[PDB]
Amino acid sequence: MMEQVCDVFDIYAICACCKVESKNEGKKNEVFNNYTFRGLGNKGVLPWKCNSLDMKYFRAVTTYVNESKYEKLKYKRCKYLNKETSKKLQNVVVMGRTNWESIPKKFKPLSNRINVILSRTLKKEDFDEDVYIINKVEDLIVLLGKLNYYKCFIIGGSVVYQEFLEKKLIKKIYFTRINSTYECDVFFPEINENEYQIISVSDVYTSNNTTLDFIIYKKTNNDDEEEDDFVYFNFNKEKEEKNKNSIHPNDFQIYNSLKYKYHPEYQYLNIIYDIMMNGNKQSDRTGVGVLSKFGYIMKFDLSQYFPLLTTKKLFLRGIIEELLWFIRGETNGNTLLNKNVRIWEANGTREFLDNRKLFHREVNDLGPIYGFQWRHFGAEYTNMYDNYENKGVDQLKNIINLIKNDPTSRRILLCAWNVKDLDQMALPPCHILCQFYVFDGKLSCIMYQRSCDLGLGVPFNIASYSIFTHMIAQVCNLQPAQFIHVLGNAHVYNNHIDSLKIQLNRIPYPFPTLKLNPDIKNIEDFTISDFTIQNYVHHEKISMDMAA
Amino acid sequence: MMEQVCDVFDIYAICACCKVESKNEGKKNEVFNNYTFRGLGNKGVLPWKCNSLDMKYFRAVTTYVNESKYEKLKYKRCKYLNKETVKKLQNVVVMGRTNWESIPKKFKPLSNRINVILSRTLKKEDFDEDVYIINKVEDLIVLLGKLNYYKCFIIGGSVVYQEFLEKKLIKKIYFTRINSTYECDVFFPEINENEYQIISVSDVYTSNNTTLDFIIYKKTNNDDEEEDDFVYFNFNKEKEEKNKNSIHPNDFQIYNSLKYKYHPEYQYLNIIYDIMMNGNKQSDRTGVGVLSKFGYIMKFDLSQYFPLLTTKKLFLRGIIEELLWFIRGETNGNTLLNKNVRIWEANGTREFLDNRKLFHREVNDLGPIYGFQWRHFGAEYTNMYDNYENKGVDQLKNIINLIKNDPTSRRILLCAWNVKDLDQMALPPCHILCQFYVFDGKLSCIMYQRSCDLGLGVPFNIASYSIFTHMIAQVCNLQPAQFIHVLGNAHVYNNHIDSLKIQLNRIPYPFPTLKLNPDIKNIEDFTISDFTIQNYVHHEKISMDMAA
Ligand SMILES: NC(=O)C1=CN([C@@H]2O[C@H](COP(=O)(O)OP(=O)(O)OC[C@H]3O[C@@H](n4cnc5c(N)ncnc54)[C@H](OP(=O)(O)O)[C@@H]3O)[C@@H](O)[C@H]2O)C=CC1
Ligand SMILES: NC(=O)C1=CN([C@@H]2O[C@H](COP(=O)(O)OP(=O)(O)OC[C@H]3O[C@@H](n4cnc5c(N)ncnc54)[C@H](OP(=O)(O)O)[C@@H]3O)[C@@H](O)[C@H]2O)C=CC1
Ligand SMILES: COc1cc(Cc2cnc(N)nc2N)cc(OC)c1OC
Ligand SMILES: COc1cc(Cc2cnc(N)nc2N)cc(OC)c1OC
Ligand SMILES: O=c1ccn([C@H]2C[C@H](O)[C@@H](COP(=O)(O)O)O2)c(=O)[nH]1
Ligand SMILES: O=c1ccn([C@H]2C[C@H](O)[C@@H](COP(=O)(O)O)O2)c(=O)[nH]1
Repeated sequence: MMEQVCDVFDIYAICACCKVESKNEGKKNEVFNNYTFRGLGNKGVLPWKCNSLDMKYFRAVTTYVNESKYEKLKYKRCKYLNKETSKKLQNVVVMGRTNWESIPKKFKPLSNRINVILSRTLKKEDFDEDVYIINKVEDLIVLLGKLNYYKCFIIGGSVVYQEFLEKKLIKKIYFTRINSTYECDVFFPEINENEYQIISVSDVYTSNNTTLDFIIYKKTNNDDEEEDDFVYFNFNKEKEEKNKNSIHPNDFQIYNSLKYKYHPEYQYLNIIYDIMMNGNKQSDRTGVGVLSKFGYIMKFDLSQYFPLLTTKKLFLRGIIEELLWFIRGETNGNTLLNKNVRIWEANGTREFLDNRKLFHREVNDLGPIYGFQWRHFGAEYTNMYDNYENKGVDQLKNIINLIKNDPTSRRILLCAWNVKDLDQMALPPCHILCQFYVFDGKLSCIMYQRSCDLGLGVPFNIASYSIFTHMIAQVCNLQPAQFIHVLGNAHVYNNHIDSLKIQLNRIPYPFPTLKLNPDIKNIEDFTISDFTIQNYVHHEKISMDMAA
Repeated sequence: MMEQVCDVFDIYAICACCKVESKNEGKKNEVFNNYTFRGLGNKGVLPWKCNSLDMKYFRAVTTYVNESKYEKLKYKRCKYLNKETVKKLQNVVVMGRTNWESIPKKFKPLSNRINVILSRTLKKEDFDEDVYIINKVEDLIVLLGKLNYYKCFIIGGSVVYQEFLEKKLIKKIYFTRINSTYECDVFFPEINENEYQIISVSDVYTSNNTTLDFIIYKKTNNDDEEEDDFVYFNFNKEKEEKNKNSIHPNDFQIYNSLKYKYHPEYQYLNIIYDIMMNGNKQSDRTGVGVLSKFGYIMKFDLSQYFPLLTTKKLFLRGIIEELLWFIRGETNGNTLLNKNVRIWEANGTREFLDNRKLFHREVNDLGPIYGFQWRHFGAEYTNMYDNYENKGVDQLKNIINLIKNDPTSRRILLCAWNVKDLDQMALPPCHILCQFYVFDGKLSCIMYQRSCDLGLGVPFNIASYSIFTHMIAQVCNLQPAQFIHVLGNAHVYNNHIDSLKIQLNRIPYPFPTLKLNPDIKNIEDFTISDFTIQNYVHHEKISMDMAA
């Protein structure tokens, strides 16, 4: 409706923001929000000196025009200033003198753009380079009114942002989240949850030893016969989504208001959306009640990020201890309970072993599960205390030796589904197999999962099998490529829906990175201390069962 | 500069065509083309009588209008026709008199459509109904230049379709391929490969005991600041696909010209494309050589069709014989060789077994492969001839019991990959496992394939596990729903590229159906003659190695 100057003159802002090096007062119990990324500068330069990929983005966003689109904009513009009217078409960039003087010399003036400097102290006079000056903010709307520009971009710094934001002159913010912590003296202003709303989250990337992503904030309110062919080919599609009334999508205003959902966490989130909306109502094993669907695939680029969900808090100590426990060959539930890892406690009780008909199994003797099948597949299992040295097939050695000696084998599979020993296990494995693939000094891993609890379980599963990939890759002197997660029976407990709905409306943060201690070169030689998650920025912990 | 009458007045053709009961004298092996589908009428009615879904398509297309797109169409019609001006908007349908009389009284005149009838024999006075009688094709274009209408549909019959193409007054043909054979007396005119081309192929469907799909012929030749965010987001891609120049897109002229590739065969065809364009070049030692990628999922709706590739010829006797062999628990190659099925011949050789270090293994004794594992997993393998009675886990009987008695179990897997036995097998299994899923008395099957020969092996693999799905579904008194194919290591052999390029440019035919003998109530009691593929319409056989 009507039109503010921001809409009319197509004036956007572009920035790139750090986390700040505060003296945290014995509180690794840290809360994170949109204001977490503000850091703009330090001693008159960027706090990270150079981020090569952001520098690529910033250029491509400021140096892009479509001539085609210009016609419409020249109308709506000229008709409003009430004055109705070869080089090339170009974008404007607006910068504070301080920012101008903090840009290196080689970049000045910014190629194929219309460089403008807001300054009161200096004037066209003082600048030995091809520019325009101005000494107030109203003076820019004027320079815009006259010139041949496709879009105008506010490229900082803080002072210039704060005032342009105050008088709501900016239509969108193209905002780079640099997901590391540096020293900062200057800061981006507290963006107003009311006035501006994220509408788009890019992919996550690694550049110069840090992950980063690109989001878009939007200002608040208040062939054609080939398109018909689409409608005809969609003629048999059911009228509305099956559990529409049942889940009520109008609740996910934010999830649905996003245009571009290119953050990899959306791979998980969209499966949760898909199941809630089109999932089959099933009720048994307990009468507990699930929405279920069959056969999904998620791919994470471990070279660019560690995919630890950011739409809730996750803890990995337990997940890692469990991984190290499989690797040692162990089936002894006590080892994990002494480290207060209680993943397997429920499946070791006398009651649970008795329902599972294992009347002759010691409590917490989980039987021939992951660890035993990894290092001794085929061996007759006895009890958790037996050393099975040299008995059965050590698949874990075998697949590590296949990667090193025969990277191009298509038989690098690690299988926990021993059909002979299923009934002897406390619980047959949810995680059926990993298969590996080596290209050009790079390791990908497929994990097939028969049964996927999506609100409690798969989030941990992603992390486990991502960590395991790294461990394998390092041990075989390879770079990790993709973790590919194949979901079989994929289900949401009805108990989880209220919490997953809260979750779906949270905008993921840039993912963290995993640092393995590089000295560890045998799969058996990892210690809990060898693992570090770095720069994990996350929303509040969610109880998935909202019970009390 | 000419503007076409068919573009200006938006004149379209819609039809439904079956195969003709033509005298196929010594043609049991017969050649198939787009004219295989040409049957329109028999004795003044449709050769198939009712097809519910053809009817639902026809109604949707011939009624559907869009008001926004009228303002432009009126402007264009007025311009061409000299004019300028400016209740509920409709399409015109144009039938011949025989067609009109062929249509049941309960459908006439056609709802929410302007009905035009061509006739000399009959004048306006011989009708009671709300229709326009015209007596020549020129009187239509007169009437179209007077009326408000969205689009004009020629709905037959044969004489009407004929003259409208004689005069190139048809912009596109919406053609329903009814994949069944019927007595016909009236035929659609042979479409001229030069004047018209297929730009779109829909999903395949089952209705009234036939498969059918929808194809579109086209006449041949002679906030958008939110479309800007899309370009910003794709700022970091390559200038090419890895081996783009290596293969050349301009070779897939037909494949790339199609707009909507909604036929399920494209799931297979599109993976071939993705591997050819983005595949990694690898060597299986000694320089055998492949393009590989990792982790793809295809899904086929067995309730709607049987997915036997139609873009080359496939025989299924061998494949069914192999599967019966598996089910009996056999490991004996000779049983197949005596049935003239050579699938396992190469793998059963003295040279081949000796190369797998199986020096104590009789010729054509393939050892503990699928058959042995499905019925005896865990038993120590002796030889081909040992009846391994009540030994190992019979996981086939176990999964058939889970399905009929615990249908919501997430533990209904059938595993071939017995790690103990791998080195004793002629070949580790390519097909790792099947998982099943029951909902609302319908059965779906995932199978995970570690190594996938896209040109030669996969087409047969899709058939094998699609038939197995039907077999299990029947024996457990369920409907077949989905066969879901999870590709691990997906590779095209360099030998296969020339042939696949040919296959990629062939347009699929509607898939055939599969009928099982309904009497068989145990998985053990199936025989070759209990299996019949109805209506396999396919392109010429292709040899993938064009070698000599
Ligand atoms: N990562 C990022 O996105 C960005 C990083 N930066 C960081 O920003 C820092 C500098 O920013 P900051 O110190 O806030 O300064 P600014 O770049 O915002 O410039 C401030 C100066 O601009 C002039 N000015 C501001 N408002 C007006 C006005 N309304 N009319 C006229 N002149 C005006 C004045 O200069 P004068 O007194 O001469 O008139 C003022 O002192 C650098 O260290 C750099 O690292 C900079 C841009 C973006
Ligand atoms: N499967 C499908 O998509 C379709 C099926 N059909 C089937 O096709 C059959 C009918 O086909 P067909 O026999 O070719 O009949 P048509 O529907 O083509 O009717 C032909 C008759 O229409 C009139 N007519 C046609 N063109 C003209 C013209 N230019 N000027 C004046 N009158 C004209 C004449 O009727 P008159 O004798 O009164 O002068 C002519 O004999 C039926 O069996 C029907 O079931 C029909 C439509 C489509
Ligand atoms: C092109 O070089 C620079 C650009 C910027 C501004 C800037 C940089 N990145 C992003 N995303 N937005 C911005 N507004 C700031 C700079 O340092 C102060 C630069 O020099 C290193
Ligand atoms: C809606 O009823 C009928 C429609 C048609 C024409 C027709 C039907 N289907 C398609 N795909 N194209 C057509 N032109 C033909 C008919 O029978 C001769 C009908 O009566 C059942
Ligand atoms: O890592 C794990 C372990 C367990 N589960 C869940 C999936 C199912 O909800 C349940 C397995 O029970 P069955 O599928 O065997 O019935 O545990 C997971 O999602 N991830
Ligand atoms: O039903 C079958 C049998 C074999 N293969 C192919 C896949 C590989 O090209 C090859 C097996 O090679 P390895 O995976 O054993 O390395 O056989 C199939 O695609 N389908």
